[PDB]
Amino acid sequence: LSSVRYGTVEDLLAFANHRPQESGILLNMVITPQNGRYQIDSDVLLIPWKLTYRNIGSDFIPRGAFGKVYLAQDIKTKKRMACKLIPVDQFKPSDVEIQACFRHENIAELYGAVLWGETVHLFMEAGEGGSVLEKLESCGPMREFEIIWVTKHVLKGLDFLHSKKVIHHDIKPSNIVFMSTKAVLVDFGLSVQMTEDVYFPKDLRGTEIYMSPEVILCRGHSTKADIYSLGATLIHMQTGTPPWVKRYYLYIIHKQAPPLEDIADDCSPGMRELIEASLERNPNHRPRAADLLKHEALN
Ligand SMILES: Nc1ncc(-c2cnc3ccccc3c2)cc1-c1n[nH]c(=S)o1
Repeated sequence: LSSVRYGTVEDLLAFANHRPQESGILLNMVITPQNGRYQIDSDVLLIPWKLTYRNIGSDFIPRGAFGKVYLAQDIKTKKRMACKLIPVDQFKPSDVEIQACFRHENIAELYGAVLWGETVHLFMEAGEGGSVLEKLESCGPMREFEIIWVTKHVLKGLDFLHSKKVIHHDIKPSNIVFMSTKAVLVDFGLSVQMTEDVYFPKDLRGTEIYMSPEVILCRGHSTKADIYSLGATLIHMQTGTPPWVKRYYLYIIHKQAPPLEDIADDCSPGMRELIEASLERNPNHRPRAADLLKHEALN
């Protein structure tokens, strides 16, 4: 590939596994190339993100160390997309694989991938309302209704991913971004598709605070790992502060689990039953995303 052209998922995945010019594969017709190119200020305009609860704007949102998300607008279709910049050295096929193959209303759609210089630009669905972490940080504890609303979206994302035998591996407030009508799941960098009933990891993956005990133990886990992470995300959404942090992490988590003490006194018995169910230590006794959607607290 020497130019930016429209292609299939198979073309995108082949490019991902594979001189000042730009090359790449566009999956959605929303991204407009002109003469096998996609240049800034000529084809796409990089607009700032709106920090709703801060009355200011931001050119980009920092995502770890080897990631920054910009807000791009296709000058032709006027379509707003998020633009994630991942350097070639730190670029993994997992960053495109799940989003290219599996499309769902509650998974941020990958529109295209463009390599320019030493960085890979991933154009995808822009959560213009921001991340669940941004709301919590700028406002504090969320209201029970907003919690129920967001969770019903995430659970519909996870039920789909787990039906495809996929473990996200990083469900946290930071990876739940939202729009006016819905919330989408982001960051598939640590994602993995299960080949068997149990997944055996080679290294510890995820964010310590939201990690399940079975993940920290490294003996074996499944899609149930995401359910615990959602429970940990829920206690952060409910209290406004992440679990463990207030009381006190790998040693503390492997011994004490779940952090049921971190659940606020204000919490409703319905939501508390949902949070406690999702945080169940035994993965076998922990509910599926499909099961939790049927819970009284959500419906
Ligand atoms: N598609 C996206 N849409 C939105 C965001 C985002 C995150 N935080 C914000 C905070 C404050 C304001 C806006 C925000 C927007 C991140 C992405 C994204 N995709 N892949 C990864 S990793 O990040």
